[PDB]
Amino acid sequence: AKRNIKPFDGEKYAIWKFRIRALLAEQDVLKVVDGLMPNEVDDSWKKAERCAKSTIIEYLSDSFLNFATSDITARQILENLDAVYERKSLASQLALRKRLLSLKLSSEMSLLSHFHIFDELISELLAAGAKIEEMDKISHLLITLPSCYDGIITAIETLSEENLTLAFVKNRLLDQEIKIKNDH
Amino acid sequence: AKRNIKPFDGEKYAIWKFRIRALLAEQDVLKVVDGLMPNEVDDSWKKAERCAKSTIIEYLSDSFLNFATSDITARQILENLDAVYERKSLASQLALRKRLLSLKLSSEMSLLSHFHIFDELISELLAAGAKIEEMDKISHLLITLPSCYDGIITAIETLSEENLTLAFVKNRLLDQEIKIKNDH
Amino acid sequence: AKRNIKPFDGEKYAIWKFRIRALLAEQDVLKVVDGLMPNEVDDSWKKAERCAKSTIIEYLSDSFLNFATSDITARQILENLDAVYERKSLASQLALRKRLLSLKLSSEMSLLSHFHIFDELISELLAAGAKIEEMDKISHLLITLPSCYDGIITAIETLSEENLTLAFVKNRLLDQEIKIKNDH
Amino acid sequence: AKRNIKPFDGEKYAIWKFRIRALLAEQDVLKVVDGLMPNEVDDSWKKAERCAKSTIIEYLSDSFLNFATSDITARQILENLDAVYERKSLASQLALRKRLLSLKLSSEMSLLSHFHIFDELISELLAAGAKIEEMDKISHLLITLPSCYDGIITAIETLSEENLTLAFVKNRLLDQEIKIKNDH
Amino acid sequence: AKRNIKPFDGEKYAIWKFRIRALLAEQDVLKVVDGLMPNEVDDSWKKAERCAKSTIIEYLSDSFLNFATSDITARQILENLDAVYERKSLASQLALRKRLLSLKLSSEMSLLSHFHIFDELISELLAAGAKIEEMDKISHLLITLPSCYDGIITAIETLSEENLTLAFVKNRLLDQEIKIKNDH
Amino acid sequence: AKRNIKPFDGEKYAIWKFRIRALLAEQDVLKVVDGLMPNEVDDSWKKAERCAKSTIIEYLSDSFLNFATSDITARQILENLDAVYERKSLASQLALRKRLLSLKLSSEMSLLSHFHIFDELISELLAAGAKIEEMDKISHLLITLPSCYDGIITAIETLSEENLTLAFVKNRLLDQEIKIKNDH
Amino acid sequence: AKRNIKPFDGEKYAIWKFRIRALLAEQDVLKVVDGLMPNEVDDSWKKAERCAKSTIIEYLSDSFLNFATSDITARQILENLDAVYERKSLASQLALRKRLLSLKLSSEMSLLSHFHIFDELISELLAAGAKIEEMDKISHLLITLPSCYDGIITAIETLSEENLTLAFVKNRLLDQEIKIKNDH
Amino acid sequence: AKRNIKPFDGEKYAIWKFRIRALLAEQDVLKVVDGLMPNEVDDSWKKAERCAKSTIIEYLSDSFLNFATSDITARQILENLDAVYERKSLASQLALRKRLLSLKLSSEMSLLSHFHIFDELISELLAAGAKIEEMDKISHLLITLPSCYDGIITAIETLSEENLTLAFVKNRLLDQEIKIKNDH
Amino acid sequence: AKRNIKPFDGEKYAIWKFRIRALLAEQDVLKVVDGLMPNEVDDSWKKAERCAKSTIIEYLSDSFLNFATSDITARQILENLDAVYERKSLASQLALRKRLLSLKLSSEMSLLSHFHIFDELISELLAAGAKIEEMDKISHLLITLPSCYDGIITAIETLSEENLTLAFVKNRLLDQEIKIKNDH
Repeated sequence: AKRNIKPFDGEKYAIWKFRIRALLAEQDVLKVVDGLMPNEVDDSWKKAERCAKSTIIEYLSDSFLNFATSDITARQILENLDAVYERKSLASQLALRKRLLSLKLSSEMSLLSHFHIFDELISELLAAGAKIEEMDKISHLLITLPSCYDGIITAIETLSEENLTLAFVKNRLLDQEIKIKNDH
Repeated sequence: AKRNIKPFDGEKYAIWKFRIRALLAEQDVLKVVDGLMPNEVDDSWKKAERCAKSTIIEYLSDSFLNFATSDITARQILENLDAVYERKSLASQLALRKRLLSLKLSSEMSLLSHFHIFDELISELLAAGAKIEEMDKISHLLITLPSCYDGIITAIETLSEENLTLAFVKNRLLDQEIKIKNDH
Repeated sequence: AKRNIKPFDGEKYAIWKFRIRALLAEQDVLKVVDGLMPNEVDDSWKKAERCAKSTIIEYLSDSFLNFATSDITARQILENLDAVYERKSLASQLALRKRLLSLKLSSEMSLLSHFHIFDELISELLAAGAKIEEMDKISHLLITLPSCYDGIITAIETLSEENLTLAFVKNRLLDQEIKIKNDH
Repeated sequence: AKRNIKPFDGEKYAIWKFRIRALLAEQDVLKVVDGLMPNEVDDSWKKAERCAKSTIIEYLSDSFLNFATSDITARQILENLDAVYERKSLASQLALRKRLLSLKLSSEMSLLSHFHIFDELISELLAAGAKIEEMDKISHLLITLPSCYDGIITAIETLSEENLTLAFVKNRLLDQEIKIKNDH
Repeated sequence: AKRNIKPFDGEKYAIWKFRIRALLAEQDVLKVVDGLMPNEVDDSWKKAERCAKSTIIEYLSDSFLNFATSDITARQILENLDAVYERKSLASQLALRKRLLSLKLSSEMSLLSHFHIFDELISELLAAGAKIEEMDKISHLLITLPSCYDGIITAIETLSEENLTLAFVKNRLLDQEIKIKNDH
Repeated sequence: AKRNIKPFDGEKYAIWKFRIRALLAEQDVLKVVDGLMPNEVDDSWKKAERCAKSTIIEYLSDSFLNFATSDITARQILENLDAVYERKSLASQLALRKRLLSLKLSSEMSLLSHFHIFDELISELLAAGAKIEEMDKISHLLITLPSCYDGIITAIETLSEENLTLAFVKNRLLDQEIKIKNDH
Repeated sequence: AKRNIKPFDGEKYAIWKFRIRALLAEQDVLKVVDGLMPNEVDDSWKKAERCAKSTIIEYLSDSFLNFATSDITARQILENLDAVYERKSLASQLALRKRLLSLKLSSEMSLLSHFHIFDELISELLAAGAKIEEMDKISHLLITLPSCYDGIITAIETLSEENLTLAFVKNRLLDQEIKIKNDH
Repeated sequence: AKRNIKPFDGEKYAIWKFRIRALLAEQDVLKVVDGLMPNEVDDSWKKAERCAKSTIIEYLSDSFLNFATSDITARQILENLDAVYERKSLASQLALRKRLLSLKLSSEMSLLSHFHIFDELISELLAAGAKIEEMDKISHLLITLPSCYDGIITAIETLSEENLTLAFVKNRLLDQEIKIKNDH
Repeated sequence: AKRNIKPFDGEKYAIWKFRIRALLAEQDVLKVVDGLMPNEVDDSWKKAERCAKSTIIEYLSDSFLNFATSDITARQILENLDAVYERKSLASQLALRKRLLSLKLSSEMSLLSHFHIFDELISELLAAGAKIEEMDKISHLLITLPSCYDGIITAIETLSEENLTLAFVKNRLLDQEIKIKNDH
């Protein structure tokens, strides 16, 4: 169907799963993976069962084709992929925290790009089962900033006391950014 | 309409066969390849045979169309392809096992390529008629790894208690590989 | 009576408040601070209030006597001190999260002192109302460990995340510490 | 009873007087100094008077008992001590203003001890009779700080007036100087 | 009551716990920690619990007050301190035994300091969960002394054993040190 | 009871006597020293006698115990100490006057210590039996000041001698002094 | 209550025992040590036993706290300390005698301190079960004197041995002392 | 009660005995030491004896406990101490008189210290079996002065020898000292 | 019949008298010397008088035979011998003990001679009336030994705690000094 779905090669599994779910819902097939099992099978509940399986097999890389083996239903294929990939794994959380602590701003990349990278990494870490509160997100973001971003954040903690949100600090940081570039 | 199935060109026959089988099952046609030959043949079987033959011919390379030039049903076409490119040879099995047990991971060559090599070898073993169980596959993969991974090998073989699978072990080895690369 | 209570010089307000409350409860005087103000006052209540206020003034450093110059009962003194200090500003919480995420094991310091520091860090972060799951504590404790702990970390990561408690992790880490000191 | 009150040595009269008053209130003796003279004096009143006199003499330095040599009540001793160390002398107020404005922080100096110096200057200046409010106090404290604090001082002076208290700004300066010594 | 108990700050937990238990026994409060939780909403029981908690907090250093910040029973605090400072780990016992077997003695350091070192090692080995009797204690001690003490170690070991105490051996060795001091 | 009273070592008898008298008054014992001996003695009077004698002996230096070795009451002990150390002597007070007329303020030493020296000198001169009026004290204070005070010394004498008290002139001298250091 | 008692650390057990006994008798507690065990125990006897045990534990050093680990009363602890430290043994008294023979008088130290030291030595020797006749004390005194006392020792040895008490020889030696110090 | 008494270390026994005697007099206990033994002894006598023994023991240094270890009343303890430390021997008196006859005034040392010196000299002479009245003390003082006092010594000798007192002659000598200091 | 009694020669008279009295009692004749003179003399009495006179004559030396030449009864002879030697001290025990304590082993002089000398010295000490116990004799013999015997000394005091006599310790010392003379 839609060719925008990159074949699943074991990376960014949540993105591939969301794309597959959206495409299945597009053809009125998503009900198979998350629905109610009828006590007896019907013709309507006979096509979507295998249509979803064929769709999943279509958008899978060659190595991962073993997840079906022509005997596992489409729901259970995704269930197995979930049990192997979207698992709350402590190793993934440690790796994500280690890489998060390594984020440093460089003059050769834009501030918005760094915001996007931070947001995606935070979302991935949240997917790893760990719980992060908004203030913890902000603190993780701030330690990445360089020394030039000193006065702005100090004013942030001193003045703001209740509007302390990731969106607000992002807005303040980006608004401050132009004053550095023209200053060099 | 599933264009992700690369037409067969004499290489990687198992994946092509699996994709073909999935597509055939999608269109309510695989029943004529797996099952029996009912004495009362009617339109339900004739149309299925015609659709299967058309799909096989379309998804085969022009040079490989010789396998279905004559009036041969899809079942015998698949039988011939199995007999020609999935030949059961015990000597081939022994040679494959000798080469697999001698496989080792080189420093300059990444874990993904080693995994692909192991996957193609195990696919050849299964094609050669050798019956290999998944824990045997896990053992074969772990014995061809350097000493730097010894710790995770011991941890997986002893501390892990759930039902081991190839993908899970591959994920853990990938995590160890990236951790080592950060270390080195 | 109890002479171990350091007079409040403006730091560790919770500790000083807890010690003062314990001392007042020892002489059965904490009832005035905590219990409701009786509609009719008697000699016992007046004596208890006088003794409580006297103890508060006695164990307060000279720079903070201003909190007691106003003719107010010990209840108002403690309430004012709570309003001034029993609150976590944005700066305090961000510094807490920074020092947690920037925590590292020094060479000379053993696991006992490091674990004590980590525990008090969590407690004072918990004192700010920041809910933290045991997984987050385990991850924070693992990231601050040096590179010589890699094997035990990898072993721990393979456990099921149903019995993973902080205490078991600390025990295994101390066991690894014994061997590391042996291997030096 | 309490031995925490250092004997009055001509310096920091306000703290000594406040602690003596608190101690007298502890033993229910402060009524002699503050309460009106009863028309009829009983055993209880004379006992309280002699106890107060003994307590004040005990916590007074030897050279300062010339005030008490005349057989007069402790109330008059406190009154005369107030008259001779708490006087409305304008020249003193001007000189202390001049020294307070010239209170630039030194590098080899701790902000807690700087706060103590400022607090003692303010207390003795109020003893000199010049009334200073909390706004004037915070302005005086902020003008003493070096230029490295300019960001937080600007931020806090942009804050609303109602929540501006000396303790609050002291906490903010402590929090920011934590970063200052961190950032070196 | 008893002042001799040094507040606990993470060193020699056994002595502190023993003295704390003795102090609780003085006030007849050991029933709270040692009883089979005879909870019968008794006011005497509540008073004993409060007194035990107050005494435990009293002789705890400010760093470790987090162990009793929560509203947990005195037995709860004691068992927490036990679990964190007396860990039944076999590797620690083995390392301690290896150190003991290679203790020996210095060339200038006097018998009292060696006795303190041996006592500390034995105490922490008992805290480690190793069952050791006084005969084993003496045997371990006697095998660390130089050749100048052979005459006394042989003499004491040929003794009829039965009722002999470690302190008696210490007294004999102190007398032997006094005697040998006059010559060397 | 009160341990602030320096043991009497033959120097500065008056303040030591005052402290002893105050301590006796606190325990309701001074009635022995000053109150008339009752015609009939009772247990309470004897207890007060013994307590006074013991207190006086306690707060005396060892060299001076001879004054109480004789079986005499506390009143007799104090009378003997008075007759020996506060005796009214002519040559003594002439020497005291000569020293006062030779008293000059040193540059390093501030008016507070100068005022204390003058006060104690005048007090012991009065004890010597030389009647001195307030204006005489004022003249002595004015004539013992350096040349930098000339403006204030000439100014103060112009005032009418009807309300010129020592406190007023001392306060004015301090107010002038704070200007004097300012011009240095 | 009395904090002058040095905690017992293995030196001079007799003073520690005497001080502990005196303190126990002071609080009306020594009856549990010397008085017979009552057939029935009341709350008073239990409280006295606990107080005695706690007091003994308080004045015991950390190294010797092992003497009271077991559930034993004050009597058992005291008798164990006696059996280990005041046992009447040959080695105990032999060292005492050897030091006594080495108690030579020093030039700077007068015979009062010498006699006191010798008296303490004899007392502790008697505590060691070495019954010493008064003449033996006298002889041990004389052998410790320098050549300047030859005349007096020759005089004393000629004296008849029926009423020769140590006090008489002490007085004669003191007279000889004063005569010698005259002749210098 | 009285805690200024330095524990007896073997020196200045007169002061220690006097202070102990005064303290016993405070508690109505001195009647045991000085009063005769009643034919029948009641509970009050037993309490007084016990308190006297306890007070004497507790103000004794550790080295001197042997003087009270035996079952001897406080009277026996004091008698033994007096015998061992104040012996009524003629040779002591003769040596003391020679020194006392040669006690001149050093120029650098004032009359107060010399009077003190003569005081303990005459006190120790009185301790021994010497009978000296006030007149011999006066004569000894007058022969122990330098040539500058010749006028006052001649004048004081001319006065009638019935109203002369030590205080009077000391006062005149002090006045003469005051006069002489002005002349040198 | 008892020829074990040394004839009296003017020394050790008390021993001779005691042995004579014991012998006379053994012969049922002591009633003559001790019992009262009967009013009428019987053949038994005169026979006893003759026997006692002859016995005493037998155990007198020739030089002292003059005491029995006169026609006097045995009672008169014994009374005269008492009047001449009943109370006289045998020798100066003081110098004897001083010699004993000053005894020291010399290298050339063999251990047998030292044992002999110590033996007779203890012999006069006992004979002159001084009471010495076995332990005291052992201590005296040990303290006069060099440092080369220390090992056997420790062995004796440790092992032989209940089996100690002069004979056994002397035997062990001889056994040890054999080897010691071998090791020189």
